[PDB]
Amino acid sequence: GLLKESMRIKMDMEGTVNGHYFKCEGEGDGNPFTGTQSMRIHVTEGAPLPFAFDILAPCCSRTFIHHTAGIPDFFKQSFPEGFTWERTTTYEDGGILTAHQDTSLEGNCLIYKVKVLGTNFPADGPVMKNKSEGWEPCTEVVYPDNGVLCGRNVMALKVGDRRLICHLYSSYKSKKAIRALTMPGFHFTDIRLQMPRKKKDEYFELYEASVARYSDLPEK
Amino acid sequence: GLLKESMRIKMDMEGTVNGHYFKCEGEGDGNPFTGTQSMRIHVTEGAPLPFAFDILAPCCSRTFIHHTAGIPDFFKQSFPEGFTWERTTTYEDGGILTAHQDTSLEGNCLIYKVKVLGTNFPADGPVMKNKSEGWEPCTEVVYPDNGVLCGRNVMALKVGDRRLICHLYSSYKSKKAIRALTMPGFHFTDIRLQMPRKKKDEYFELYEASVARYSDLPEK
Repeated sequence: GLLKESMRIKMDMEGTVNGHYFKCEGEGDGNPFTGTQSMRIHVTEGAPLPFAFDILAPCCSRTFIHHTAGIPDFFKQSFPEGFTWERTTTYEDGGILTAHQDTSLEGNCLIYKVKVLGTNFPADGPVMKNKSEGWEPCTEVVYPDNGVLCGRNVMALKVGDRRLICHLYSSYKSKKAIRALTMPGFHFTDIRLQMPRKKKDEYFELYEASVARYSDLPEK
Repeated sequence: GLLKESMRIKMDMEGTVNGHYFKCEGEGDGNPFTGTQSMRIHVTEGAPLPFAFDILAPCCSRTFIHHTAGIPDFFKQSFPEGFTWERTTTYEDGGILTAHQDTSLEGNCLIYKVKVLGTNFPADGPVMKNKSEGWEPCTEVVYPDNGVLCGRNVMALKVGDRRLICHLYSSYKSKKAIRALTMPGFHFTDIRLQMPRKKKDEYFELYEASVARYSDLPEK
């Protein structure tokens, strides 16, 4: 009963991408049980961003996943203690984006602290030339490994009619004692991450919906 | 028109995995419109296989995909000329499996010719020790690129309670004229590949169901 149908989100992000330093602050809200959320991000240092904020959008919220079919919820179970995650995203045109994140809960507010390091994005690519148009929907593969939740994802950055593919390797670690938590089995998480509004490469708005589920295909 | 509700399948596979040569013959049948199929495979040379046949199972059929939501069917459009596919699968414990396949149609029978080269599989791993228990269901990301259909997939080989992740990079190329074909947009393909029976590392039976679809998540 620690989580409410309306939760606040506060986020602080610090990072360097291809040598450009930046800091971001985010305020957001969402319904963790229907799995929907939104966030407003202001780049407070390093604006205007000289690269596509799309690559930072997936670093900006796992408590807001609608879990179906009785799949245990690693993230909601982790409270009040909270959790962390770490991720590396490899872009097929060379870029690498790694991030570490800490998620805590105070009252009605989820608190996110994010560190980001991105390297080797091609200077002529859509990320550094800031020519991307958001992400396709995606489906993460999620599975346990000795109390750590592992994630594997294929995402597609929209560049006109073309798609730049990247590969996400994630680990989610609970701060709760492993014995007080029931790990899920192998499953999938549909995610649709959208950026409805952006301004001056400094203000961004994100919306996300997520659903944890099993395969829709029947087992013969 | 050219495809029937019941199609037969003949498959010839030749390959070398970690230096072990093998030859396989397969006979199968399925419904291409409901997207279901089964196949009996006999290793006619190199039996018993000293490695898990699971890694060869995805090389053994894209005509049998149920396409929903009006998604154009690249593979069914490609006939009578047929199509090819190329794939490399990288396993997270080092193994690499490359394959090339030719799909043609004669009367009511689909004819597959498969070439396989696998390298760098760890001698102590579940593949070479033949300790795997089939595949989890998966969801391929499928998208167009100048008349070629590109696929990216994350698959999970079951080894007891642990999962060995591999990454599939696929290209599907039609033998039909580029102008004579309607390319699909970005979409997903759910696949469940199962091995109901196996015998002496020499006889294998596969069942597969496939569905092409869009994300179930509404776009806000």
